[PDB]
Amino acid sequence: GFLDGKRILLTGLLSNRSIAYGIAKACKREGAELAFTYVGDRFKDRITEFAAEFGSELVFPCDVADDAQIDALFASLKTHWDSLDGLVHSIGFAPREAIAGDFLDGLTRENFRIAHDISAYSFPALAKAALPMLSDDASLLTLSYLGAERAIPNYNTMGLAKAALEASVRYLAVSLGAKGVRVNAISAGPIKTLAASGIKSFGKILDFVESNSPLKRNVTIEQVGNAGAFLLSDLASGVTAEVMHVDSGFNAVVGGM
Amino acid sequence: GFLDGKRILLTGLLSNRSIAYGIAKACKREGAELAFTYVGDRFKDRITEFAAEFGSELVFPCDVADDAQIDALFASLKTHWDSLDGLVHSIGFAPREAIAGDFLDGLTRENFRIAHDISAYSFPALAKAALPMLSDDASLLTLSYLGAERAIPNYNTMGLAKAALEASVRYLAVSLGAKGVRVNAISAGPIKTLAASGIKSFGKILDFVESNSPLKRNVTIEQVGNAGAFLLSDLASGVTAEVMHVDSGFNAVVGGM
Amino acid sequence: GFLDGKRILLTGLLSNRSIAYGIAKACKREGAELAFTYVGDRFKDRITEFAAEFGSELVFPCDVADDAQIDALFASLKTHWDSLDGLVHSIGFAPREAIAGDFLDGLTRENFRIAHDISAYSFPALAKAALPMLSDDASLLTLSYLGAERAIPNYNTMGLAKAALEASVRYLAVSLGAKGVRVNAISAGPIKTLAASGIKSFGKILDFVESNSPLKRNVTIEQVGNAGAFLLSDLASGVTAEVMHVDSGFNAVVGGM
Amino acid sequence: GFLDGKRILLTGLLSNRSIAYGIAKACKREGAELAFTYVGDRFKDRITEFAAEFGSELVFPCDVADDAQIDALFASLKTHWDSLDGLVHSIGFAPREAIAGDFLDGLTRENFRIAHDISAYSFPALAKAALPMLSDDASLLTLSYLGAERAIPNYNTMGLAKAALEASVRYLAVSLGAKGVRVNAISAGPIKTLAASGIKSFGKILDFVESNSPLKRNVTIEQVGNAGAFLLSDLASGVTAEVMHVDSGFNAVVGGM
Ligand SMILES: NC(=O)c1ccc[n+]([C@@H]2O[C@H](COP(=O)([O-])OP(=O)(O)OC[C@H]3O[C@@H](n4cnc5c(N)ncnc54)[C@H](O)[C@@H]3O)[C@@H](O)[C@H]2O)c1
Ligand SMILES: NC(=O)c1ccc[n+]([C@@H]2O[C@H](COP(=O)([O-])OP(=O)(O)OC[C@H]3O[C@@H](n4cnc5c(N)ncnc54)[C@H](O)[C@@H]3O)[C@@H](O)[C@H]2O)c1
Ligand SMILES: NC(=O)c1ccc[n+]([C@@H]2O[C@H](COP(=O)([O-])OP(=O)(O)OC[C@H]3O[C@@H](n4cnc5c(N)ncnc54)[C@H](O)[C@@H]3O)[C@@H](O)[C@H]2O)c1
Ligand SMILES: NC(=O)c1ccc[n+]([C@@H]2O[C@H](COP(=O)([O-])OP(=O)(O)OC[C@H]3O[C@@H](n4cnc5c(N)ncnc54)[C@H](O)[C@@H]3O)[C@@H](O)[C@H]2O)c1
Ligand SMILES: CCc1cc(O)c(Oc2ccccc2F)cc1F
Ligand SMILES: CCc1cc(O)c(Oc2ccccc2F)cc1F
Ligand SMILES: CCc1cc(O)c(Oc2ccccc2F)cc1F
Ligand SMILES: CCc1cc(O)c(Oc2ccccc2F)cc1F
Repeated sequence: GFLDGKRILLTGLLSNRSIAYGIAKACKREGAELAFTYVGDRFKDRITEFAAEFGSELVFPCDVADDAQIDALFASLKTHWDSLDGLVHSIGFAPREAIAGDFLDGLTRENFRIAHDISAYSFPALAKAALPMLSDDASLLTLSYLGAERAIPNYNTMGLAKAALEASVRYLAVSLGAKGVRVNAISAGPIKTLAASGIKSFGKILDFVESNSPLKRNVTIEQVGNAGAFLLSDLASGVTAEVMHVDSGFNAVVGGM
Repeated sequence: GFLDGKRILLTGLLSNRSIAYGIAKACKREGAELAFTYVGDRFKDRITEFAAEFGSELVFPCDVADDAQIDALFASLKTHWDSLDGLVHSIGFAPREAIAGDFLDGLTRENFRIAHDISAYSFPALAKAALPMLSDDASLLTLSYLGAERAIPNYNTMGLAKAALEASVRYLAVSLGAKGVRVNAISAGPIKTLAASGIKSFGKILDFVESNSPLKRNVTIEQVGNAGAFLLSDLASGVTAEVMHVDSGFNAVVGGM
Repeated sequence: GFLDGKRILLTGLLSNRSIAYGIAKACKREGAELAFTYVGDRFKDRITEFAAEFGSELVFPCDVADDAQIDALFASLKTHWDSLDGLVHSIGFAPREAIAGDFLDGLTRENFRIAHDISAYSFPALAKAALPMLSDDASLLTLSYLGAERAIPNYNTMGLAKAALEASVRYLAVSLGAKGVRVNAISAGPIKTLAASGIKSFGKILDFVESNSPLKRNVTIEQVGNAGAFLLSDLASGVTAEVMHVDSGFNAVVGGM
Repeated sequence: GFLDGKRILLTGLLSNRSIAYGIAKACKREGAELAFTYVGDRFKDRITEFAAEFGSELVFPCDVADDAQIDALFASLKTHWDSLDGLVHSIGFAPREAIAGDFLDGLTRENFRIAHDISAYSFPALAKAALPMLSDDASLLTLSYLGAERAIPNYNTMGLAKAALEASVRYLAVSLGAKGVRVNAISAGPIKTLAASGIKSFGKILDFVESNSPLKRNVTIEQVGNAGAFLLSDLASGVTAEVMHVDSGFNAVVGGM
């Protein structure tokens, strides 16, 4: 495949519905070697089995809230991999009151801090910690949502963070770019995942996108996965600092009328 | 003038070079009543001199890092003003290492937290605390920079925060729009202010903009001030969720070639 | 007012619902001297009556399809006005089939050509023709629609033209900028005007914007007029190459959910 | 490869430097069957030599200025291929004066017409003529330049056309999307090609992008080609109405400082 011999580290794999699972599925198909992260202990078993499904024994704990676990992630990884060809940042979090109802009702300094700490900052943080072992033509990838560009109901505080996230894509790309490293994001359309359940009217978003997107259909983790594998590969060696929409074209229209 | 009888609260006035001072001059010229904030105690005297310069006795302390000072700002203001017609958010801060040199060099979890806390969160925080006394056609205004939209050298962590800020503009507009309140931003060009001294090689950006911007000239706080007065006034009652470029058109070109 | 002594030529005044009529009124209110254009002979009486309402006798024919009338427009104006301080391009046209139903169904080489000829080329065409008598800090203004940025139902071929138009703003601004001239556009929200009747299901868009826009209301030509007057004035001297949304914030959200 | 059994029609292949050659080059590698177009007779021999290099005998004349040749193109193709899985629009033209020096100096109603006729209209025009034989999951691709988004020196009238083109991408995606067809564009960075020679100071742009783009390097037709092959394949079935930047990240920075 077009990722032969590339070693890629995936975060955010939580279930077989997770976006990170779809990307994983595609990277494996195209010849990648995979390593995974998890947060919390009880999940050690499930992720090790996910890793086993993809022919990997390489699983590491990493709660991006802790500086210690981040540094420790790549110290451990260096003992297995001399270098890293790809990193996928598929992580997001917000206190549910901060992603439900009115934007201001759930706005607190503490909810703001956490959403940005976990959903935005953690990406260049992981980039910084991996830099000592990144290959010369490595590729970093994160996941964003249209909610950064425009105000979407219920997304609220999470839209602020993703705007910061998409900005870090551009700044990371400049910083790591001279070395030949690429940094991009996929702005995925709505997909039913564990995190999605935290969004109050998620079901309303799904039907609307299915109805109004140019392709008249929602996206799948297979579609996001192929797009991700592409950006992680040398096929996209001319592409960096990009926010690519894989949302059946929804971002480019005004639907509902 | 076109702000007659409008009561506007101004933050971020620190010197006669500050952007908030330019807006203040224009608002007063157009007939507004002004109130000002300061941070720290030692600054209590200077802002009063500036406040008197605009025919005002209304000064209140507000370090937007402290939840308490924010709430007290509008409780104290409420004893003087029945309602609030305009709010100007002219606040910015980042640890200087986070706005100097390489993006990752100055990237630390704590630098990220602070820049976003002060430069982004503080805007909707002030909006939420002010909400009880905002008029039907009140107008909130914040200041941004092109560094949120594209990667500009040295702007670094502040670019991430400014991206969140511009996103908060949109979500604020949706939340407060139903009540009739408008929320906008000016993406201002480079102005040599106290804050400007914190961005290393600020001088090259000024030279570059003066040379390559369509109008072949940098902008002034007089110009940004007039632009602010427009947005705070009933002249712009059809304008909300907007990021207005006041940078002699620089954002719209690829200069240097 | 803030247009004292400014001489402004307004095109596209056809009725008291026209956007150009709202702009004229705001410009007159703020102290400008006005001149108007019309297309065809029959309309000569109609515009002359409109010009009198604004204390003007300066009316000139100009069908922008004809190169001759454009050059002749500013030859005639020159005999009355030594210089021109503002020019408003409120012109648009396309065969109705090209702005009805499906995009491809109404696509013909000729429909494409005309839409772009009248709605796009005529703006920089008039700019070029006016330059010999434009003042040092003159201001050019055109009207666009969100249909340039994103695909809107039934707008179709007109969306292509508006994208060219918004591009012409940027290239014009660089071209005319060294002289000190500013060039901007207003992206107006839906307004019930004569041109509006050519957009099938215009009413559906009106209802949708009123329901989903942040301010929960459609805009008026008075709001667009004040915004236009601002951009034409020296209050906006730091503003060029800008496409400013005056649409109650509709552009910044994903409505319907 | 990942384009096995897909039949793709390529336009705009003129030399071994052409962008269309890089795409052809990638599509064949990935298992596609190719057919090509040429314009003028004199080039008939040359393109057949190219088509043979990619194992094809299918070559057809098509000057996209003539409605007749467009219709005839897909009539002839229909005799060899029952269906079409891919269409590549790699076509552009403008009078040399309209892409040289000042924007207004080279502006004529006629130069404008030609640039928009060939570089913009010709794309959805070909899409429409192909529609009767497009596969259900076929994929259309065009080439654009950053000059549509921002004002670039010397690009001038061509930037307007490319802006209309990028809009036609969005409206096409909606029109053809219900059928399952995808429409995208690649906004390519500078490539030294035959068309490139029409832009004064092409080299000045090359030097600047290599110096300021995040990857500190210009792009190649191989890189644009792989990106093109991706979008034409079912790997990007979740991607439509997209303008993908393949320019080493240049669009995302403010360079020169
Ligand atoms: N599913 C969608 O509709 C959708 C759409 C657009 C973007 N996204 C983005 O995709 C990414 C993945 O979300 P998903 O929908 O695939 O869901 P998911 O809920 O299965 O995954 C979210 C992941 O975040 C991880 N995470 C949360 N807090 C963490 C922390 N402190 N440290 C480490 N990991 C932490 C969890 O372990 C989990 O695997 C997120 O960034 C989300 O914003 C999702
Ligand atoms: N100067 C420029 O070129 C420029 C360009 C674009 C945007 N901006 C933005 O304009 C705004 C004002 O900057 P300026 O250039 O006028 O500068 P200035 O340095 O004179 O003012 C900055 C203000 O921030 C305030 N501030 C900092 N930390 C604070 C805190 N914790 N709590 C409360 N207030 C705090 C200071 O009191 C000061 O009044 C900022 O938001 C800045 O991002 C500036
Ligand atoms: N009404 C809206 O909802 C709306 C929204 C966004 C933008 N606009 C823009 O507003 C402008 C028109 O304002 P309006 O829509 O209120 O309409 P209007 O119908 O009153 O004006 C359209 C004008 O175009 C002029 N015109 C048409 N063909 C012409 C030609 N060949 N030569 C010269 N003039 C010609 C007509 O004389 C008329 O005055 C257009 O540029 C249109 O794109 C309108
Ligand atoms: N070269 C670059 O740096 C660059 C960058 C961005 C976008 N582009 C776009 O890429 C496309 C191809 O350009 P290129 O640089 O690969 O160059 P190229 O000059 O080799 O190809 C241009 C093609 O246009 C075709 N063409 C022109 N007029 C035509 C007509 N009337 N009918 C049919 N075909 C016609 C020619 O056959 C030729 O193959 C163009 O659309 C151009 O806008 C080029
Ligand atoms: C609306 C589509 C969408 C976007 C997400 O970022 C998303 O992921 C999160 C949402 C809120 C908080 C944390 C997330 F990871 C889930 C989702 F369904
Ligand atoms: C355009 C250059 C520029 C941008 C700013 O946002 C700016 O304002 C700040 C930047 C960093 C930290 C605090 C600021 F107020 C100052 C300045 F000179
Ligand atoms: C949908 C909102 C809208 C936008 C226009 O550009 C508009 O103006 C025109 C539309 C089609 C043809 C000519 C026009 F001036 C009218 C209108 F109602
Ligand atoms: C500056 C990058 C660039 C863009 C083009 O569209 C391009 O192709 C053309 C340029 C002008 C006129 C017709 C073209 F096809 C060549 C080129 F070098």
